[PDB]
Amino acid sequence: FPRVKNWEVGSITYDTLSAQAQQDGPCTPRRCLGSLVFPRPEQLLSQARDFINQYYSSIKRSGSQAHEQRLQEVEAEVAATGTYQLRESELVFGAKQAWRNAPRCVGRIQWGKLQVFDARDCRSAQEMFTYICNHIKYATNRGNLRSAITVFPQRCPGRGDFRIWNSQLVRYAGYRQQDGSVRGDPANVEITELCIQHGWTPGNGRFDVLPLLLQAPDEPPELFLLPPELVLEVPLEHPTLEWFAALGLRWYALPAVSNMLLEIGGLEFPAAPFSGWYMSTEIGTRNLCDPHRYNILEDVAVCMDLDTRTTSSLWKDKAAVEINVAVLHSYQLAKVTIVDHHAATASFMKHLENEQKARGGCPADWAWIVPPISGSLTPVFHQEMVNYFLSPAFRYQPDPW
Amino acid sequence: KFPRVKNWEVGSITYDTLSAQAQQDGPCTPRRCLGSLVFPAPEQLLSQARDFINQYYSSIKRSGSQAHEQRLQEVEAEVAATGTYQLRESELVFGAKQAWRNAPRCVGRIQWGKLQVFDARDCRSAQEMFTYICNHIKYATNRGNLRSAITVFPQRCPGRGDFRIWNSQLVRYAGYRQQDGSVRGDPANVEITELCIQHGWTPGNGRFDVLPLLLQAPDEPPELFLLPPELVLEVPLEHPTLEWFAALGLRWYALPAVSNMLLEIGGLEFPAAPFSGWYMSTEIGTRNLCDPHRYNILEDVAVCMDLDTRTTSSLWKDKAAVEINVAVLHSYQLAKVTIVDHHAATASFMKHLENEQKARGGCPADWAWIVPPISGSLTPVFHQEMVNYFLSPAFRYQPDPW
Ligand code: HEM
Ligand code: HEM
Ligand SMILES: Cc1cc(N)nc(CCc2cc(CCCN(C)C)c(F)c(F)c2F)c1
Ligand SMILES: Cc1cc(N)nc(CCc2cc(CCCN(C)C)c(F)c(F)c2F)c1
Ligand SMILES: C[C@H](O)[C@H](O)[C@H]1CNc2nc(N)[nH]c(=O)c2N1
Ligand SMILES: C[C@H](O)[C@H](O)[C@H]1CNc2nc(N)[nH]c(=O)c2N1
Ligand SMILES: [Cl-]
Ligand SMILES: [Cl-]
Ligand SMILES: [Gd]
Ligand SMILES: [Gd]
Ligand SMILES: [Zn+2]
Repeated sequence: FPRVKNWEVGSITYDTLSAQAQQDGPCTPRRCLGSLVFPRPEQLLSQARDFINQYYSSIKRSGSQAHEQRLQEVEAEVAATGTYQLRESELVFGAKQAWRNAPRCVGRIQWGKLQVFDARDCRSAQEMFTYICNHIKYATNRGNLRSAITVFPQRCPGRGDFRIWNSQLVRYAGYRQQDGSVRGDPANVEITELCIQHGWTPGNGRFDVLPLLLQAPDEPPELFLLPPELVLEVPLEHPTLEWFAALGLRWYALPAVSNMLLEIGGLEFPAAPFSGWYMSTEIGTRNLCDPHRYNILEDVAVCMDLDTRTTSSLWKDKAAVEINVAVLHSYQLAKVTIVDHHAATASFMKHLENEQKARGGCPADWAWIVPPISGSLTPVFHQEMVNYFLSPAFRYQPDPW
Repeated sequence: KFPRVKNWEVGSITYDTLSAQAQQDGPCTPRRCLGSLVFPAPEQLLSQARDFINQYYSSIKRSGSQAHEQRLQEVEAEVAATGTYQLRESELVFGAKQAWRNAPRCVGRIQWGKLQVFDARDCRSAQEMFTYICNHIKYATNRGNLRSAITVFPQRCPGRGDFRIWNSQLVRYAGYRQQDGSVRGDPANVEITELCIQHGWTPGNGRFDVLPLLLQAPDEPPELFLLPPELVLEVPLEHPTLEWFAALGLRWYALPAVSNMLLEIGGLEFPAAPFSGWYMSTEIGTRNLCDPHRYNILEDVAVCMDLDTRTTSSLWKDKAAVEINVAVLHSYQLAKVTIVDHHAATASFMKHLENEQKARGGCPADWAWIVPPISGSLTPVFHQEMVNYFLSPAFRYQPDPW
């Protein structure tokens, strides 16, 4: 049982929940690989059994009546069919657990408040689009964002999978050049040239919302144009830097991850988009200032008349703070839900305290919980953390092409 | 099967083959990663010794030579006759540099080859220890043009207690427990402050009172030594445009000299071997001054800046911290005392990683310690996957001698 210390307060806890760690991680006694982004059949019944036990534990209902009853049914279902179906309440329970188990998510204080749309009877990419359109409408909610997941049919042998080829439901185009440089978002150059390959008339803008490439089983993807009124965006302005608006920056309201695989009780859902609301550093620090993303830092510094000729002026740090200010200001003025990294980390510390008493610990990935600016100014920096894998879970998966 | 490592800013991919040589074991398992935790027999002495001797003879292009096997035999024979062995002077220099080179938590390692090694393994007493330490401070400080150095005191050996420096650094500010339970001065130094008083030091009552040294010779109580004031170079903190900042009365010292770590070379242990370089500005401006459990000045500065401190979304904390770090950089430059900002230091560390990939096939690095505590993703090391592991020679933590 690893001892874990908080260095701001001096308090000590023990992560006994780590003792239940499932699939192995990438680290060994000889070397730590914790900073890497991607870590390098009656088994279905062992995973389903454990998940069923998880479910009845939470509702205080282990070891009586409906517990064993549900245990025999999954056995019989897998015996007769090779797989099984989750009850709607279990699907709801599994989706919230997978979020609760996500070591890289700093917003898990919200994990109990999640709206689950059950799309396991979807039949075509046409239907997907209507589902995705329903999700976006619900989650966006005129700017009062609501956490939501839409769960499409599970993987089954013999047939292809449902897949959303985009990494997010809302992404901006990345247009290559005669000279290699990119207009738009460099992170989406690949899917941009895919969408263009499947017939999408490209734009000429820095912030063109890409179409969706949606894949029903055993069929090639189909392009769908997202209804422009369904995509809520926020023009970025600064509260006092009048010229900031003239930079023409914008970002969208809804962060909806559409390329991760949801795994519950041994079942796999390769199409299960989930959405919450943004922490402001995600937009203002990573999306806008990463060198391989929009890389706007020096343009803002020039406008601020900062001395970009010496690193020790801290011009980078100054421009970054004002970009993050512009993001928070713009989203608040638009009445679109957003949370700053100070508020989010303080709530995560509360979440850790809750999870200590509820489960004996919390899987947390320090490198991803600590925000990309002002790290040691937040309480999570001074909190030791233990990282490990539990099921239900959101897993990474290969791109479908 | 060597770890593949990606840089996400550029797209580069390398393989850390050096990691396959990790001489000891860390805290992680395939079950769980503990990377974020702060604190993670003749035959076995011989095999450590043999490995270090192999390293040294490789470095001087004498691998497998007459002199190489001769040294191996000399060490085998001394361990059999005495239980231990003595390093040659050139082996100690090589081993101290390698220990720095191998330190996973040091972002300053582009400098590792430029290290001045003072051999004090002949030191006899705590009074001689104090004289060696004073000369280290004088050489390293160099009137503000700082020079990296280490002074190596006698090794742990059978029959005798250890040399120990009780202070965690050679220069440290007292922390006076008080009665709100509050601390005046540096809260990190409350324990050592109380030990100094208990050992005859007449305390002060300021926030920046330089501590005396508590020096321990083999099998003796520690002995208290005051640092000659003209050896301790300090920098008053001012801000280039916020003129009220000087009235805070803040100061920091020029020389970061870690004095409580253990230096291990070929199985030999040097419990006393203080080493010093020069500061990265975030160490002072962000950690020492802004940590809630250190001087904790952030809110006071933000109030003086007229920032709105009743809402987090004003980013008042971020804005005050940036100006504190500016103050440190400006003040050390004004004083002509070496200091490196977090952008230049992380840029130089990336070149070190590239140098090391060609030289050794990798580089042990602790991502959480390498990425600066402010502006993390604005520096190139944020975007660089790293592999953490333990090579020897090495600097190691050791328990406090009390
Ligand atoms: C509601 C407010 C939420 C906030 C403030 C939030 C915040 C964050 C942040 C900042 C990250 C870091 C990822 C990055 O840097 O790109 C993250 C990761 C993650 N979040 Fe959340 N999130 C929220 C909702 C959700 C929901 C509703 C789910 C799932 C049901 C979820 C699942 C995840 C997962 C799986 C990751 C890991 C991403 C990856 O490894 O690629 N989050 N979250
Ligand atoms: C010359 C310029 C140097 C710079 C800019 C530098 C920078 C740093 C920084 C920023 C840290 C993080 C520690 C903290 O946050 O408190 C560190 C750690 C460390 N440095 Fe360096 N350093 C330098 C010289 C040296 C030298 C000369 C040595 C040894 C000969 C050394 C060995 C170490 C070790 C062992 C650690 C780990 C300390 C610990 O974990 O307690 N450094 N360094
Ligand atoms: C629901 C949600 C709310 C929120 N507030 N934030 C996120 C963040 C997810 C995310 C994860 C990653 C990691 C890799 C991505 N996949 C394609 C490999 C990103 F890079 C990224 F930009 C990104 F937004 C999700
Ligand atoms: C030569 C050198 C140059 C430089 N630029 N920086 C350092 C910083 C070392 C350091 C390490 C730690 C880790 C904890 C171990 N200690 C408690 C025994 C500190 F806490 C600390 F304050 C501290 F300065 C050293
Ligand atoms: C190389 C490094 O692991 C990589 O840049 C990680 C670091 N921490 C992160 N943390 C978050 N939240 N998101 C990220 O994309 C990353 N990237
Ligand atoms: C708990 C956490 O590991 C701790 O605060 C670490 C994180 N990274 C650090 N990095 C550096 N350079 N110095 C530190 O003291 C720490 N502290
Ligand atoms: Cl994003
Ligand atoms: Cl320090
Ligand atoms: Gd102007
Ligand atoms: Gd002024
Ligand atoms: Zn690890």
